[PDB]
Amino acid sequence: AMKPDIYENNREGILCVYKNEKWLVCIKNWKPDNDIEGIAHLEIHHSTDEQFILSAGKAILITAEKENDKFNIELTLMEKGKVYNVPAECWFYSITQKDTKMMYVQDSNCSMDNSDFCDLSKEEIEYIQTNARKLFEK
Amino acid sequence: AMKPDIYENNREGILCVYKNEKWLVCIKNWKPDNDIEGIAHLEIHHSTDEQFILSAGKAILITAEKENDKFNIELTLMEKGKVYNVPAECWFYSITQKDTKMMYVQDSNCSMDNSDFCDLSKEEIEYIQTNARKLFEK
Repeated sequence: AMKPDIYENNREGILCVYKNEKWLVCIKNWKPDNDIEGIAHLEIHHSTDEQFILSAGKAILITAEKENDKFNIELTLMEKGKVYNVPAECWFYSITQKDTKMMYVQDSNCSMDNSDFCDLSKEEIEYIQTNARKLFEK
Repeated sequence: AMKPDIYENNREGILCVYKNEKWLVCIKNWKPDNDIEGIAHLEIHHSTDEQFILSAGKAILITAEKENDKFNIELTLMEKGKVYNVPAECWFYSITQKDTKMMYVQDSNCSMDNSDFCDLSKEEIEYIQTNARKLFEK
């Protein structure tokens, strides 16, 4: 009998583990631009929703809207056992710790042709750091 | 700023939480036909692969091939932090405990038009129960 395919990621950051012509599934470990000290930019997908599932450790999901040239920011502490969805055209990013692991699901057309990054300002980074420090412990 | 959509399942069995025209994401809790005592049939998807992610508790993924009228059975103890894929046309089912929670991803065309169930025989159920009892503790 055939076993299931079994996927893991022991590397920094993201490893895509399953892809077909419709969706993909990635396992994401800690990487510097998700560390509380390294938060510097948000991402946006113009053409796909994305779901996130926390597996190990703690994580916060930043979501934002861009108003003029400034972000209005929300922080959501992720809970193990829940699924989070960031709809297309919503800015987002993660804050994670060295032992954090999460999985995400999105459309398999993962060219950056249909996504973008944007830098956060200095006040925005400090604002996120101040509140995320606290939120990680709540 | 918009929050992410936040999904949970506190009910028995399966709750589909995210769907689009390509994929869906479900959260599955314990239900009797996944209990070690309740294992009675396997499932097969003819047209979709499916990925499984363990969130809480313990779980075993049964995979099988059908040879004549009997199943050749494999058991895989799931690990938190890994992703498991059951390709289309592979028989499978889960064995879970009352506090188990997992998520799964498959094609959003989830009619049973393209899937089937098949009963396990008496020897097959006893065989799975004997080995799964042990495997849950390894």
